[PDB]
Amino acid sequence: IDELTALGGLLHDIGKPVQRAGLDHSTQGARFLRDLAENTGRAEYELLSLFSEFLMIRRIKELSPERFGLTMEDVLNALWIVYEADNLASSRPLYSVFNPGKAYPWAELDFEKELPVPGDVFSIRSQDYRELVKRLWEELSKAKLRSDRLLPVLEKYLTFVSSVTSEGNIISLYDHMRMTSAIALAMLRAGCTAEDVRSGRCRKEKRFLLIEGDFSGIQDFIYRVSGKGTLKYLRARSAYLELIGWDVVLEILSRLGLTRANVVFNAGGHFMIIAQNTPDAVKELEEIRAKAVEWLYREFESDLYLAIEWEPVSGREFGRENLFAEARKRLKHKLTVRKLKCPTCNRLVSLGGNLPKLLGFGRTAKNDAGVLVEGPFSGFVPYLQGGRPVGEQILVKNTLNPGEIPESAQFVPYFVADYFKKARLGVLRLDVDNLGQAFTHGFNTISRTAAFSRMLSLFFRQHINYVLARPKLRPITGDDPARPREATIIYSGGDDVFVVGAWDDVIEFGIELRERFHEFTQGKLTVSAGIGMFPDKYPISVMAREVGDLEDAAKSLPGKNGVALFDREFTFGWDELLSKVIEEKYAFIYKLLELLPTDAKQLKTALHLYIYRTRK
Ligand SMILES: Nc1ncnc2c1ncn2[C@H]1C[C@H](O)[C@@H](COP(=O)(O)OP(=O)(O)OP(=O)(O)O)O1
Ligand SMILES: Nc1ncnc2c1ncn2[C@H]1C[C@H](O)[C@@H](COP(=O)(O)OP(=O)(O)OP(=O)(O)O)O1
Ligand SMILES: [Mg+2]
Repeated sequence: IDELTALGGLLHDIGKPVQRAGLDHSTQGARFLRDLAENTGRAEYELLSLFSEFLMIRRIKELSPERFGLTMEDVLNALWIVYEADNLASSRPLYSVFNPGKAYPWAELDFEKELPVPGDVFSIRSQDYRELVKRLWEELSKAKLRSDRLLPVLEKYLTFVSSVTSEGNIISLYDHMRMTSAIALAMLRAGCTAEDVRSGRCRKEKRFLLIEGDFSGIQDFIYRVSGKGTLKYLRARSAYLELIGWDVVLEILSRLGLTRANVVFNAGGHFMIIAQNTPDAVKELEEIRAKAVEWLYREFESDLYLAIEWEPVSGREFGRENLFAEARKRLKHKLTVRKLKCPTCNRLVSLGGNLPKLLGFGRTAKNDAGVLVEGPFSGFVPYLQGGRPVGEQILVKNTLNPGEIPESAQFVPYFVADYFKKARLGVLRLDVDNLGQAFTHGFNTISRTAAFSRMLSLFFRQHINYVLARPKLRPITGDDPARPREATIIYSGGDDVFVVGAWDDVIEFGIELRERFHEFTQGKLTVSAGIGMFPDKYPISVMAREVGDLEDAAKSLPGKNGVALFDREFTFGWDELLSKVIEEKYAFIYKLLELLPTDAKQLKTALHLYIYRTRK
């Protein structure tokens, strides 16, 4: 009955593409799960097809729910739980979060290295929905009937499919189904019966927890070593953090009996989970929140803290009736007051050169052989581009197919940008401006939040890799031979980016990337950046701190929309740098400096640029 509800909410809308291909959605999607049921040899799909189908009690009859382990009682419970989980989560396209008059063509979420590139209103033919169903069906046929494996098939085919073919629909059908699923699996963990649902009690009783966790002291976790620490360490030190993070999230999910579908987003080392508000959950988090802080202390004392708060909410606090934004307000407040009170250094060195051949990590007991690096509750075991995955959960890298992974192993797909090139260093720090304001008052429901939250991570977990290996702007470096950015990434996640490389590509790249960010957000968000330049061997910690000081400069600017490149206090706009510093003004220049306002600034730097393009 838990799984039934997991996949039930997951598959309730499955016939949208099936009706939108001409094979309602409740009548079509159901044949689909019956066809698939009588075409693979698992009737489970036959019983699940009923969630789409919704006479009732005699269609639950015709199928004999007890051939699994399911009382006709249990089955009606999940049919209503899921019904209203669909209502809580609240030949056309899926419009964009940012611009609601541009829209994309249904593309796949794992074909071509890309899946964006939308355009003015193009409304989708049946032929399109017919090759989609051609796939989905195959991957449905070959998948295990279990969330961890069913989620990424839906993620894969339905990301760029509209959950309701209303116009300006920002919510993809995959963010609908997950939320529907997230919410169902928790009602059920929160003991809603059909009696409660009908009475509208899963809609005013505060039956859910909105669990939220957010890391602090990351800057001082990731950046704190001196000479001892190559790019091989900084990357795996950054990787170990995601792993701490995953280890908290997967443990929360272990112990509250949930799915990855409940993970609204987990971006930046900041996470949101939807959960049953019960007292054995609250008393189960208290023990995660407490065990994991104890552990982050004993192993880093105060350098790294993870604050986890939770705020019980009602079903109508997923939507607006502005109630979601409020719950998040008290939870962000709650969250805020929750902070302010060498063998690892070496296990991470092995990792940073394994990193180029790594395909995942198995997640196991800390006392399990293979373990390279341990998190609060679990050990991790690098799954290598040679060997065989080895965990109860396997955090698989950059891809939504499990492939050569064992069954008894929750497939956990996780995206990370790692472009990396296999007289100074060029260091970028970039952070999307005021973004935690866009999330409260632009997205003020739980699905839009997940919707929006998922495109950002996409941009910083994937798209960013493509400006690195497919760069266009090059006014300093020059077009010449089509070559990628001479760079590595240390972190690209949340809304924060830290890239090292060739002094010049980095300057161009913060720009080109801000550029994409500009297009990809259609002007709707901004980024400020530090860029600094450094000799060779220097306290990474100090390259952090100084480039941080630059962005802090760029950030203390009014309107917050530029870069503070030159360590000097003379920042410019993304296209004030490009238009006037570079496209206009950029021994004689050497003496110019020794001699001694909007233009004097843009001249000041242009010369600094000119210089830097030539020394040696
Ligand atoms: N996994 C990672 N690997 C490498 N660098 C990271 C990683 N995650 C985050 N960062 C960076 C990007 C963010 O700007 C920064 C967040 O800083 P943090 O140490 O949390 O203090 P802060 O002053 O920015 O605010 P707060 O402590 O309240 O979150 O850490
Ligand atoms: N991929 C994502 N999904 C969901 N939320 C995200 C994502 N990335 C970032 N966030 C949210 C969570 C954080 O509270 C916030 C981080 O933004 P950050 O740049 O640190 O501060 P801010 O943008 O809110 O204001 P400012 O940058 O001006 O201090 O954005
Ligand atoms: Mg940030």
